[PDB]
This record gives sequence, C-alpha cells and structure tokens, in this order.
Amino acid sequence: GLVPRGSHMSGATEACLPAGQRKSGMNINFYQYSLKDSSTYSNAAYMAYGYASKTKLGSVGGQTDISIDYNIPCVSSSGTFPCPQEDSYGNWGCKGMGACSNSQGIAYWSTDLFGFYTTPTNVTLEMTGYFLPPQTGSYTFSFATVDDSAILSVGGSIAFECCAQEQPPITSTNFTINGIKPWDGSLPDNITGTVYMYAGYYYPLKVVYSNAVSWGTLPISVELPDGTTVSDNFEGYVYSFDDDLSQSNCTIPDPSIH
Ligand SMILES: [Cl-]
Ligand code: NA
Ligand code: NA
Repeated sequence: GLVPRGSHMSGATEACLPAGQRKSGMNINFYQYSLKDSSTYSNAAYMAYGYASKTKLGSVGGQTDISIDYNIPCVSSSGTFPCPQEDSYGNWGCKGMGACSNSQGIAYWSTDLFGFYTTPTNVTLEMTGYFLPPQTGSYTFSFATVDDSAILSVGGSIAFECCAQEQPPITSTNFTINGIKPWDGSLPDNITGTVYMYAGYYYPLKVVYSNAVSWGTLPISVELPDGTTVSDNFEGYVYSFDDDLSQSNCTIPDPSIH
C-alpha cells in the first residue's frame, strides 16, 4: 500500500522536531532531598514531578556524560580519598586505605555530580534533553544498578512536552524504566526499558535520580538497533533546546506516519 499503516492503537512514542538552536547535552536541575529519608523517593508521584516542589538548588547544562558514580570519602591515615563501595569493609575501612575515621551517615559536599557543588549523599536531580536516534529500530535503555531511586522516561507527553524542555515537570508516571526504590527493600524488579524510535526525530528524555545516604550510583546505557551499546557518554545522542512554546508544529504524535 502507498503508505505505512501506523503503529497499532496509536502506540508509537511521540517525538518532536524543534526548530531552534540545538545545544549538545542534557540540562541537570538539582533539588533538595533529606539525608536518610528512605520514604519520599519510593513514591511514583514524587519521582515523576513532586521533586520539583522542594527547593531548587541550581543547575548545569550541556552534560553529555550522564552516569552517576559517587563514592563517599574515607578519612584515612594517608589522607581523604573517595572509597569505591565494593572496597568498603568492617565498621569501617576502605581497602588499601585502612580504617576510616569518618561517618558513613552524614552529608558530604562535592562537585562529583556534573561539577555542581552539592551533597551527593542526599539530593534529587532531573536530567532533561532530547535523544536523537541515528537508526530506526528498538532501543533498550538500562540502569546497571540504582543507589538509591531512579526513573527514566522517553517520549513526548511522558518525559516532558515537545519544545517545552524547561517547563515544570509533567505528571506522567508511565516510566520507561521504573527504578524506584521499593517500599520495604529489594531492588526494583526491572531496570531496562525498550522504546521503538525513528531516525532523525528528537525524543524527549527525562531521568530523575535520588540519593538518601552515602554511595550514589546510576550507570546509564542504551543498546542501539544494531546491537552496539553506548554507556555513560551520550555525546552525539543527547541535545537540549531552549523552550519555544509558540512553535506550533513541534510535536509529532506519530512518527511512524509523519
Ligand atoms: Cl585496608
Ligand atoms: Na561507586
Ligand atoms: Na545511597
């Protein structure tokens, strides 16, 4: 037939064609989150949008390396150095450093999260931008682990609205990856999610990440239609556009027929 039929029951992911100046990387907004609060970040509403009701701490733009790997200090006999989580032992030391004199349970200040000075022990952040698929097909995003709670959303009206990257968060809880910390322990059941994407359309992407104490971890990857994996450094795939709420044609509700 002359035209493609379209994804069944209007099932294609919404994408966008912003007409403004494209900028490399994602924007990161930082919000207050309380030290040792193991409940707030277990709620879907909080992780989708409620985080923005807490105080905004600041922001950084243009971020292409988006994985998180925050290691608390070990105040050791040889100086103060970050301790890989898997090297921590006892009550407590860090392998190759001896015993640590400092508490694992206090807030720590660092620029490890995107160069922004804050407390990676206890914070929530929102990454926004647009993913640009180079190839049409199935993309599988993943979190290798999650310390402590995280979601990933892809698509217009799921991550955010087209041409409206900078707006307050939308209320969708239709997460592509639900890595929300379970109520009473365990890892979330599944930390991959798949999206079918058409080459050359800009797909809204939101990651919301929260930590309550100590180590923070969110190693982000995507497997491309050709079977290759991109991990941590998403340069060439992720972009930002300043809002243009007046660009009438920006939203492509069905890229499979556009
Ligand atoms: Cl040691
Ligand atoms: Na780590
Ligand atoms: Na943690």
